[PDB]
Amino acid sequence: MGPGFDFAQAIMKKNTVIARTEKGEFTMLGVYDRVAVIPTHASVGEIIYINDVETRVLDACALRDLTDTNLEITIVKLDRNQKFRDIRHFLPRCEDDYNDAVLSVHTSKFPNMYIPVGQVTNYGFLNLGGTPTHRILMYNFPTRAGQCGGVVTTTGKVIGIHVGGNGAQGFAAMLLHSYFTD
Repeated sequence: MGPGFDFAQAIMKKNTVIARTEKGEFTMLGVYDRVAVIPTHASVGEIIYINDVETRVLDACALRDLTDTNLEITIVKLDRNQKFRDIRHFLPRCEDDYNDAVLSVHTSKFPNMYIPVGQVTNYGFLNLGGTPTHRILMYNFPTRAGQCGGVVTTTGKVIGIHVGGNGAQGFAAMLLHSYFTD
């Protein structure tokens, strides 16, 4: 409908796949080469389905901060025959608050879904499903099951992936440029 949705759509059309684990179907963001991200509660194993195709997982790392606190991001390298467009230059370098964000989802259940969530707070600490979690972003939208892995963007930045909600607020794990240096 406007330039927020334009940037979101550009990311969805080239940099997302549908990931299936034993814990469900997730929006999965591809970042560069064969490297993608997914919420850690997806419980990625040795094999994952990518757009309904059996795919070997070459590496999977559940990120934690330097205090050994959960960040709820898993970085996955996929045994895929094709690279993602490199979008690392759209990742923020530091923790921040944002205006006018969009949450975008693409699954078998919710295809081509875009939600204007508005203002995004650097919330920080969250007890997420019982697990102490850091670097959480919060938005005041009543997000539902089927949205986990959803991509949070502003115009020009890919800032996080959706990891949970409490019925009234939604929560994303930050994406930082420093997670994807090599």
